Amino acid sequence: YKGYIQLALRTGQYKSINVIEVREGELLKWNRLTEEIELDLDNNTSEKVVGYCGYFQLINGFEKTVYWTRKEIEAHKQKFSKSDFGWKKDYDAMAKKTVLRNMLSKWGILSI
Amino acid sequence: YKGYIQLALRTGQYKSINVIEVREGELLKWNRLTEEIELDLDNNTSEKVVGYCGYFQLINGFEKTVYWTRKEIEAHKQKFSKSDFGWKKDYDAMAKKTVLRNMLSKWGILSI
Amino acid sequence: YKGYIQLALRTGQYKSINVIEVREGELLKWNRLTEEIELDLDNNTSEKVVGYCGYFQLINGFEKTVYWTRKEIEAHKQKFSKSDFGWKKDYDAMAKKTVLRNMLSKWGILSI
Amino acid sequence: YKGYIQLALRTGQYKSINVIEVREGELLKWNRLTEEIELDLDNNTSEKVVGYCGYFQLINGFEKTVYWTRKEIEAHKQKFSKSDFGWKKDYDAMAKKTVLRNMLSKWGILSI
Amino acid sequence: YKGYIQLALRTGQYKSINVIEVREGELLKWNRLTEEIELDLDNNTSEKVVGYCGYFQLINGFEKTVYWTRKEIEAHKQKFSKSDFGWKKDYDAMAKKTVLRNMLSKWGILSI
Amino acid sequence: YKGYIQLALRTGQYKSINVIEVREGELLKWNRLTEEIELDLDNNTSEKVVGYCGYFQLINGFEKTVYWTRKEIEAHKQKFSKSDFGWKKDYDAMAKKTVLRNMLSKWGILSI
Amino acid sequence: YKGYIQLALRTGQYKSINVIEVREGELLKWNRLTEEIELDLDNNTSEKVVGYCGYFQLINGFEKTVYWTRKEIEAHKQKFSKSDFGWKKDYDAMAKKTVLRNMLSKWGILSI
Amino acid sequence: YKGYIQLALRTGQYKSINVIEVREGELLKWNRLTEEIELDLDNNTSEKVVGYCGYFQLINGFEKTVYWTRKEIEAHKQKFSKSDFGWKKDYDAMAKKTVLRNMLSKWGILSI
Repeated sequence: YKGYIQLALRTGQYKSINVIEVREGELLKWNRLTEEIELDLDNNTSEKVVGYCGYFQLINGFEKTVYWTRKEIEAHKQKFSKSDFGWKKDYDAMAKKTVLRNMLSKWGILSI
Repeated sequence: YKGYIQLALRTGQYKSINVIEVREGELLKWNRLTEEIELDLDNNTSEKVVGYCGYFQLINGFEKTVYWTRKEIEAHKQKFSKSDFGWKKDYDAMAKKTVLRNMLSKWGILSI
Repeated sequence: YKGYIQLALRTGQYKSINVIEVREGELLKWNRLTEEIELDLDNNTSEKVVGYCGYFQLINGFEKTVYWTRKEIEAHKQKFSKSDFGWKKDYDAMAKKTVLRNMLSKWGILSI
Repeated sequence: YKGYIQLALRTGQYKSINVIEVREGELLKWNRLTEEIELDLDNNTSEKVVGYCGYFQLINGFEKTVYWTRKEIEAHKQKFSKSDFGWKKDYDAMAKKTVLRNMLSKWGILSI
Repeated sequence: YKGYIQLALRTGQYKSINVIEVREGELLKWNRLTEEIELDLDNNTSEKVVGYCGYFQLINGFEKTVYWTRKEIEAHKQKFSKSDFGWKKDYDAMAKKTVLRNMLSKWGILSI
Repeated sequence: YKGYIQLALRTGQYKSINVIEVREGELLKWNRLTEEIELDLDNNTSEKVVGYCGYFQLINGFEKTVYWTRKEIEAHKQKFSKSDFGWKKDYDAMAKKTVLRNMLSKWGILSI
Repeated sequence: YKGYIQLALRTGQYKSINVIEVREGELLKWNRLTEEIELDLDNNTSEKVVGYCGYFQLINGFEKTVYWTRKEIEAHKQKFSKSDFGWKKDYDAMAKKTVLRNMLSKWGILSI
Repeated sequence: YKGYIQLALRTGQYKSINVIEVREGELLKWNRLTEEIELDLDNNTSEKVVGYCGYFQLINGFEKTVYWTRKEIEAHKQKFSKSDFGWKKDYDAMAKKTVLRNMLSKWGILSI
């Protein structure tokens, strides 16, 4: 993936990129059609995360939002992944790296 | 198709683009004349997709919606497609790429 | 025609445009004076198209409907068209492109 | 005339406009006082047109009907028109353009 | 007068308006008290007009009829009009415009 | 008075209204009790008017007739009117407007 | 009283109503039993009114006549009326309005 | 009683109805068998009424006369009436209303 981030930095036409995790009872409602999402901070009771989100905006004003839950990531690990040694040590880091690599791959522009 | 996406990004006058899949018992009703579509989320029982949809809106306020079902895609694969090795591995990805290439081709503006 | 679509997009005062085909036993009744048309979906028995229709609405609320049958298109191809190589490969695409070019030409506004 | 259509489109308070030709044995009866007209379709025997008609309705519900025959148009061409090169090539297009320009002129509202 | 027509259109509570000319041997009998008028079409021999008429009906069902002859118009031109350059070019158009302006003025409702 | 006519039009329950002038040797006999009046047209010799009349009929069949002569109008101008600049320019128009305002006032129904 | 006239108009079953004043030396003889009254016009010498009369006839043929003199009206003003500011300005209008209100009240039919 | 008058008006087959009071030294002679009554007007000296009378005639020519004196009305008030507050304010109005109600009741035809 580090090659993908290297190419993204060498491209030099992006403005901002961010990936975060949304924990139980944090957001209000998400739309899968118009990409409408709203979130309220410091109002929560649990300590277990429920999903992941990512926001990427370019210098020309174009923006993109992606949101995933546990069902898709478990389906992906059970049909594509073939390693399990790192899954016991941590649960989120490899999920984040997969999210980044896919979002950079199928939408992101690459330059050499 | 990646050339088409490259040209679309280099054009730099679009605002948002999205392509999704609509699964059984998700939308309410679709109009083929006025492009009127409404969808209700998290209310569904099955696990088999039934159609595909796409929404593309420009920076000037112009928007366009496209919706396809299985009949048109199977007709297209039986009259135009000549390869079948990838159809057994996955069923949706190539359908999505065909949808994108056609929608970019016959409506989308291109620049060099 | 692609120049006409390019000029239409560069104009930037339209709201929605659509062109479709009406197949046998689909619509109910059409008025050629008040442009009154009503259509009932998923109630049909045949597989042969009978006409073409187009709806174009602007951002100011103005709308326009056009509907053509096979008689006018065959008269047009027999008095104006001088090529026949593409007519055997497909039957509808060039009819649609002629409909678009005429409707953009004699009503549509153009800007440079 | 194209300037008149441009001003009409830039006005942005109209709803629908249409101009057609009525051919022999098509309509039933026309009233010149109350603007009462009724027409029956697909019941005709000849192939020679006999008159022209136009219907224009605004967004506020106001509507207007105009109907002309060959006598008025021949009187107009013999007292006002000074050119004849285009009359041999076609017979109806310039009659339609005169109908549009007059109806837009003496009733239609114009804005700058 | 065009200002009067502009105000009438901007009012937006009228239904139909018409002004015509009645030529010799066209109508049957007219009543100046109950506004009873009846006319028979395509039964006439002369080619010289004898009077003018106007019918104006609102959206609420109210209707009004006005009919004038040559005596009143010649009295009006000889006591009020002060120009004669346009009278030789045409005879009816200015009579019609005076009829419209008076009927809009003394009965018609105006809004700003 | 124009406000009175505006209110009358906005009321929307009237059927017909008319005000005319009766000139010397025109009517036959008038009744002030049963409102019986009969008039014969195109049989007259003089050119000086002698009285004014008005007929107003509603949509429910109710009708009303009013007839005035010069004595009442001269008494009214000498006891109520305080202006004389317009009396020399014309003699009938202000008499008609007074007739309309009084008849609308003391019988006519008003709505807001 | 205007409410009484409003209710009378909204009733919509009357045919004609009239109230007049009879001046000295105008009528011939009046009967208080059979309501027989006869009057001769344009034969009079004085200029002082002596009484008031009213005729009201329905659509079904029923008619009613009422006639009053100065004695009854002065008795009524001295036993019922409590205001005198308007009596000096005019003498007849309030007498007429009292006649109308009483005749509408004790005979007239009212509807809501 | 107003209900009785309402029903009488809704019946719509009457022609004339009248009720009056006969004062001392007014009539000549009355017959209780053949209903023969004759009265001479404007020949009287007193100012105290002595009786009441009523005449009612239909559209078919049928007529009826009723005449009452003070003896019958005082007998009726002393055997039937149970209220006395209104008798001091006026003496005749309630007598008239009783006459009307009885005459409408025992002879008059009623319809619903």
